[PDB]
Amino acid sequence: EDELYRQSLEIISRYLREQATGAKDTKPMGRSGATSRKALETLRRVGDGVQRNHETAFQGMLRKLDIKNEDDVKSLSRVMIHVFSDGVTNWGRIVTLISFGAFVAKHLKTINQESCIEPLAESITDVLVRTKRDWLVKQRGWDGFVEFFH
Ligand SMILES: CCc1sc2ncnc(N[C@H](Cc3ccccc3)C(=O)O)c2c1-c1ccccc1C
Repeated sequence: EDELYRQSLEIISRYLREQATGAKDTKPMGRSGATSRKALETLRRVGDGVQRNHETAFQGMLRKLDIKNEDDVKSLSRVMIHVFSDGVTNWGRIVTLISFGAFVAKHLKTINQESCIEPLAESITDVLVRTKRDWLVKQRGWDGFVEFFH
Protein backbone atom coordinates (compact mmCIF):
# COMPACT_ATOMS: atom_id res chain seq x y z
CA GLU A 1 0.00 0.00 0.00
CA ASP A 2 2.38 2.65 1.44
CA GLU A 3 5.53 0.86 2.76
CA LEU A 4 7.21 4.18 3.82
CA TYR A 5 4.16 5.00 6.02
CA ARG A 6 3.87 1.45 7.42
CA GLN A 7 7.62 1.23 8.27
CA SER A 8 7.62 4.79 9.77
CA LEU A 9 4.61 3.93 12.03
CA GLU A 10 6.27 0.63 13.11
CA ILE A 11 9.58 2.38 14.14
CA ILE A 12 7.98 5.45 15.80
CA SER A 13 5.21 3.51 17.60
CA ARG A 14 7.77 0.97 18.98
CA TYR A 15 10.24 3.66 20.16
CA LEU A 16 7.41 5.65 21.92
CA ARG A 17 5.93 2.53 23.61
CA GLU A 18 9.42 1.19 24.67
CA GLN A 19 10.35 4.65 26.09
CA ALA A 20 7.00 4.95 27.97
CA THR A 21 7.02 1.41 29.63
CA GLY A 22 10.71 0.22 29.58
CA ALA A 23 9.67 -3.06 27.73
CA LYS A 24 11.38 -3.84 24.34
CA ASP A 25 8.85 -5.38 21.87
CA THR A 26 10.00 -8.92 20.77
CA LYS A 27 7.16 -9.37 18.19
CA PRO A 28 9.26 -9.67 14.91
CA MET A 29 9.54 -6.52 12.73
CA GLY A 30 7.46 -6.56 9.46
CA ARG A 31 8.61 -6.01 5.81
CA SER A 32 12.27 -4.71 5.58
CA GLY A 33 13.05 -5.98 9.13
CA ALA A 34 16.84 -5.38 8.91
CA THR A 35 16.24 -1.58 8.34
CA SER A 36 13.48 -1.13 11.00
CA ARG A 37 15.67 -2.88 13.66
CA LYS A 38 18.73 -0.68 12.86
CA ALA A 39 16.44 2.40 12.79
CA LEU A 40 15.04 1.56 16.27
CA GLU A 41 18.64 0.81 17.57
CA THR A 42 19.66 4.21 16.13
CA LEU A 43 16.74 6.00 17.93
CA ARG A 44 17.66 4.27 21.23
CA ARG A 45 21.09 5.93 20.99
CA VAL A 46 20.41 9.31 19.24
CA GLY A 47 16.83 9.78 20.60
CA ASP A 48 17.78 8.89 24.25
CA GLY A 49 20.72 11.31 23.66
CA VAL A 50 18.52 14.28 22.60
CA GLN A 51 16.16 13.69 25.57
CA ARG A 52 19.09 13.50 28.06
CA ASN A 53 21.11 16.40 26.55
CA HIS A 54 18.08 18.75 26.11
CA GLU A 55 15.93 17.66 29.12
CA THR A 56 15.36 21.31 30.26
CA ALA A 57 14.18 22.52 26.77
CA PHE A 58 11.99 19.33 26.44
CA GLN A 59 10.52 19.93 29.93
CA GLY A 60 9.74 23.63 29.24
CA MET A 61 7.92 22.70 25.99
CA LEU A 62 5.86 19.90 27.72
CA ARG A 63 4.94 22.56 30.41
CA LYS A 64 3.78 25.09 27.69
CA LEU A 65 1.66 22.37 25.89
CA ASP A 66 0.11 21.38 29.29
CA ILE A 67 -0.86 17.82 28.12
CA LYS A 68 -3.57 16.36 30.48
CA ASN A 69 -5.76 14.17 28.18
CA GLU A 70 -6.65 12.92 24.64
CA ASP A 71 -7.81 16.48 23.72
CA ASP A 72 -4.35 18.02 24.52
CA VAL A 73 -2.61 15.22 22.46
CA LYS A 74 -4.88 15.95 19.39
CA SER A 75 -3.86 19.68 19.58
CA LEU A 76 -0.09 18.71 19.59
CA SER A 77 -0.62 17.80 15.84
CA ARG A 78 -1.25 21.49 14.82
CA VAL A 79 1.85 22.57 16.87
CA MET A 80 4.12 19.87 15.31
CA ILE A 81 3.00 20.92 11.79
CA HIS A 82 3.77 24.60 12.63
CA VAL A 83 7.03 23.84 14.51
CA PHE A 84 8.36 20.82 12.59
CA SER A 85 6.87 21.08 9.04
CA ASP A 86 7.44 24.85 8.54
CA GLY A 87 11.20 24.63 9.45
CA VAL A 88 14.23 23.35 7.42
CA THR A 89 14.20 19.50 6.83
CA ASN A 90 17.05 17.21 8.01
CA TRP A 91 17.56 14.09 10.13
CA GLY A 92 18.54 16.25 13.21
CA ARG A 93 15.05 17.89 13.27
CA ILE A 94 13.40 14.55 12.48
CA VAL A 95 15.20 12.90 15.44
CA THR A 96 14.17 15.92 17.62
CA LEU A 97 10.45 15.55 16.63
CA ILE A 98 10.51 11.78 17.39
CA SER A 99 12.58 12.17 20.67
CA PHE A 100 10.02 14.75 21.88
CA GLY A 101 7.28 12.22 21.05
CA ALA A 102 9.07 9.76 23.41
CA PHE A 103 9.40 12.47 26.14
CA VAL A 104 5.61 13.15 25.84
CA ALA A 105 4.86 9.37 25.85
CA LYS A 106 6.74 8.88 29.19
CA HIS A 107 4.65 11.85 30.50
CA LEU A 108 1.40 10.13 29.30
CA LYS A 109 2.42 6.89 31.17
CA THR A 110 3.05 8.82 34.47
CA ILE A 111 -0.38 10.60 34.30
CA ASN A 112 -2.31 7.29 33.61
CA GLN A 113 -3.03 8.36 29.95
CA GLU A 114 -1.28 5.40 28.17
CA SER A 115 -4.31 5.03 25.79
CA CYS A 116 -3.05 8.35 24.15
CA ILE A 117 0.42 6.89 23.30
CA GLU A 118 -0.73 5.01 20.10
CA PRO A 119 -2.65 8.11 18.82
CA LEU A 120 0.47 10.25 19.55
CA ALA A 121 2.68 7.83 17.54
CA GLU A 122 0.14 7.94 14.61
CA SER A 123 0.05 11.78 14.73
CA ILE A 124 3.89 12.02 14.67
CA THR A 125 4.13 9.47 11.80
CA ASP A 126 1.36 11.36 9.87
CA VAL A 127 3.15 14.74 10.39
CA LEU A 128 6.52 13.24 9.30
CA VAL A 129 5.42 11.20 6.25
CA ARG A 130 2.58 13.51 4.95
CA THR A 131 4.78 16.67 5.08
CA LYS A 132 8.26 15.28 4.19
CA ARG A 133 7.34 12.44 1.76
CA ASP A 134 9.57 13.57 -1.17
CA TRP A 135 12.60 14.49 1.11
CA LEU A 136 12.39 11.10 2.90
CA VAL A 137 12.26 9.27 -0.48
CA LYS A 138 15.24 11.25 -1.92
CA GLN A 139 17.26 10.55 1.32
CA ARG A 140 16.54 6.75 0.93
CA GLY A 141 14.02 6.65 3.88
CA TRP A 142 14.98 4.66 7.02
CA ASP A 143 18.13 3.21 5.32
CA GLY A 144 19.28 6.87 4.98
CA PHE A 145 18.49 7.63 8.66
CA VAL A 146 20.61 4.61 9.81
CA GLU A 147 23.52 5.50 7.42
CA PHE A 148 23.32 9.17 8.56
CA PHE A 149 23.79 8.33 12.30
CA HIS A 150 26.01 5.11 11.75
C1 LIG B 1 6.42 20.76 19.37
C2 LIG B 1 7.82 20.66 19.89
C3 LIG B 1 8.88 20.45 18.82
S1 LIG B 1 8.58 19.46 17.47
C4 LIG B 1 10.12 19.79 16.87
N1 LIG B 1 10.63 19.24 15.73
C5 LIG B 1 11.88 19.52 15.37
N2 LIG B 1 12.65 20.34 16.07
C6 LIG B 1 12.20 20.87 17.24
N3 LIG B 1 13.02 21.65 17.93
C7 LIG B 1 14.30 22.09 17.32
C8 LIG B 1 15.06 22.96 18.30
C9 LIG B 1 15.39 22.06 19.49
C10 LIG B 1 16.40 21.12 19.36
C11 LIG B 1 16.73 20.27 20.41
C12 LIG B 1 16.05 20.34 21.63
C13 LIG B 1 15.05 21.29 21.77
C14 LIG B 1 14.71 22.14 20.70
C15 LIG B 1 14.11 22.86 15.97
O1 LIG B 1 13.06 23.49 15.81
O2 LIG B 1 15.08 22.94 15.18
C16 LIG B 1 10.88 20.63 17.69
C17 LIG B 1 10.14 21.00 18.85
C18 LIG B 1 10.62 21.91 19.91
C19 LIG B 1 10.80 23.28 19.63
C20 LIG B 1 11.26 24.18 20.58
C21 LIG B 1 11.52 23.71 21.86
C22 LIG B 1 11.35 22.35 22.18
C23 LIG B 1 10.92 21.44 21.20
C24 LIG B 1 10.75 20.01 21.53
